[PDB]
Amino acid sequence: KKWGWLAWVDPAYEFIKGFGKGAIKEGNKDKWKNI
Repeated sequence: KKWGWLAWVDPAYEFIKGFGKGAIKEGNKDKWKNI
C-alpha cells in the first residue's frame, strides 16, 4: 500500500481540485458573512 508512488501518479490533478472552484472560495468567503 505504498502511497508515495500514488502521489507521483497525478499530484497536479488533485491539487487543482483541492481549491480554486468552490472549496477555498466557499471557505474564505464563509467568513465574510460571519453567519
